[PDB]
Amino acid sequence: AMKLISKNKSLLLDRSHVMGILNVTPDSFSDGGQFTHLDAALKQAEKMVKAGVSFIDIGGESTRPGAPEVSLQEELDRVLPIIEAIHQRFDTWISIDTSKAVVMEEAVKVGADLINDVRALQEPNALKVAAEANVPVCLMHMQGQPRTMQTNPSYQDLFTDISSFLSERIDACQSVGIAKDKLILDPGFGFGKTLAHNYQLLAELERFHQFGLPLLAGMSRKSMVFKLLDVEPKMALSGSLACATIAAMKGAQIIRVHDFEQTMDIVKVCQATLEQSPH
Amino acid sequence: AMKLISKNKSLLLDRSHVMGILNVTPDTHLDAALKQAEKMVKAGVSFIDIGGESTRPGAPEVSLQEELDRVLPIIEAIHQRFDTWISIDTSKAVVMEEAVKVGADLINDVRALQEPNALKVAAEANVPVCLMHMQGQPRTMQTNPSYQDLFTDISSFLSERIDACQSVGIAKDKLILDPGFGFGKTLAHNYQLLAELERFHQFGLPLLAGMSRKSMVFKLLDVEPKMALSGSLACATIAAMKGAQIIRVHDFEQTMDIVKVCQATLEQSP
Repeated sequence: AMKLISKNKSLLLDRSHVMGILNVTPDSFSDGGQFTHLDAALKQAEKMVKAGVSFIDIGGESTRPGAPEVSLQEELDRVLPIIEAIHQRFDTWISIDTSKAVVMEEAVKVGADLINDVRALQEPNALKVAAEANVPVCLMHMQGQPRTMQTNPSYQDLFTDISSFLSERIDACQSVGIAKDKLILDPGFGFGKTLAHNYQLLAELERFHQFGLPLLAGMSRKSMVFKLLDVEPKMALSGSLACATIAAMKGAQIIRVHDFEQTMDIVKVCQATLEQSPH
Repeated sequence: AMKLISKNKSLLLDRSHVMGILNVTPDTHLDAALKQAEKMVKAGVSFIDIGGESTRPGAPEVSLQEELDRVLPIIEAIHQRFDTWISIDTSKAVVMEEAVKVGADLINDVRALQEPNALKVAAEANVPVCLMHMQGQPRTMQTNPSYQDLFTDISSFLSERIDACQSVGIAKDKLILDPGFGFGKTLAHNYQLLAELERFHQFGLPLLAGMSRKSMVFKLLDVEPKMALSGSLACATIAAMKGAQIIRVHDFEQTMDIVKVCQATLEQSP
């Protein structure tokens, strides 16, 4: 089984690890960095640590659609104090969820261990900053148009576009000194895909181990769950747990979720099943 | 994909169907049980399983009259209001007979019709029957003592039961196989059974998987059975991905969501 290394920290990926989403959007009575904002984040982080979460994914994207805008400084004011406080208190890995080179750079400086980038280090300066940061990076593939199977166009060709993407990104990473063992692959559930396409990606998720990188599956509360079930994203827990269970049975090494206490239970069930499975 | 027939009723087992466990023991009032049954119907549950004596190990032993008084009123009230299949969870021939008379559509028998008069009553009832295999002693693999031989005992049991059923006029297409999660198995044995559950389709019967809130979940997680929802949903998901046609559960609303997700994933497996 692969070992993931971030400077002095190491994680053996011999099982599915849970990454808990800690969004640090303040409530409507708080500002980033204020006492109540940091307290609320730290209490959530402590619950994640107690539950056995392996990564805390800190993201400064606004989840408040009624807030008009968020300045870069405000985003830094919301992520940097929380990262600093967690880093000083817990050994748990911290992920910074960003595509912005400036946020990557500043976040690693105060203790982030991993960069989770839905733009796969393609923003200006992001590749250079990730190389200097010397931490692992999750690269997400954001497919453009769907591409059907020639032999049965009811289904997708899941591999042509990501193969080209990955070979180019691994080459780019190598060119700035980021070795392939620092990379994690997120195949990119969501982002405009149909329900069929998303569930085909899940159905075939184990085939993505062929690229030789650990897999991150992020399905939690996404439209592939709540539109299938015709519910609001807040009613989507059970469906999200089923997606997490199927991904864990297919060996996804990192499962990125909102509902981390419940997901810790399902990866334990999956690991017990895998331990009693033949080969 | 098989078709299950109970007299006038029919179900096509081309996907995972949910059977909801209806609580009618003090382990409660009649209108609460009917309201729970109505919630099951609205959620899309295919079978309502009614039992007046629990089959959990260590459960109280219930008199015959008490078992009848627990199940007959709720079966009648559901049958009057809904077309949903009712299962009677019993090993007693007298309960089987009286339950079908007031509306039960399926017999779920942990003792696989081995109790006195059960086989003849099931035949006269002319309804499908879930037969559970209850292995009394583990059997390890002859070449690997760390793992179980999952098939020798159930194969011998099923051939005997299928032949006994045929002798009283119960055809194979009436039979459902429950491989018997729980019932004193170790954690390893229970999870190997789950890990290999798709191998049990070889016997040509629809499978019933019932793992909900059992010790294989709450003792694995080291939690109280009341905290076993998420783990039970994972078990249900694994069983549904392995094609179990009937999944028997307490948390029926959540399990309908997981079987929908499983069905969508199975539909996209090219």
